Amino acid sequence: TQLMGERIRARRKKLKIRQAALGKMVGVSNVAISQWERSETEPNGENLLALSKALQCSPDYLLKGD
Amino acid sequence: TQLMGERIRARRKKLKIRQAALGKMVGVSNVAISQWERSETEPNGENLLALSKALQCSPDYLLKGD
DNA sequence: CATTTAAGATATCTTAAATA
DNA sequence: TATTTAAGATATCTTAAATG
Repeated sequence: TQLMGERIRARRKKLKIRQAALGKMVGVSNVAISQWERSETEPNGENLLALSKALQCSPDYLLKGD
Repeated sequence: TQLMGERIRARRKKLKIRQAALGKMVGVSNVAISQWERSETEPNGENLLALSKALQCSPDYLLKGD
């Protein structure tokens, strides 16, 4: 029952960086990162790809795990 | 420069399928496909990944090309 | 100080009508 | 009849305020 938001936060925690720092890498605000982690919203196409690169994983892993 | 929508339409033409057929494959309406092709909107995260699979290419190719 | 909540503008969809 | 346009619901973002 793992949500994409939980995978996003776990990968950020692995990097040990703040939401604002991850936001800067992706091109969005720290608030957008927070909304994605809490599963309030999901990243759009371009942001999902940028986020996957910053977190060093595939977009599929974030979307549905593995 | 070439827009993502143009790469989407060209790729669809290659597979020889109608917009409605691609929509069924991705899980959206034929109108959504029309909007992406004309650059009226861009696919969201889940939809871009499903679209890349239906068109047999990477999300990166659709987004930025070569 | 990092994050979440609040308020608000634009983006992304759906269905019905219009167009080629 | 394939695709585009129009209207409208709601998702995805923004910056400021509040909370931990």
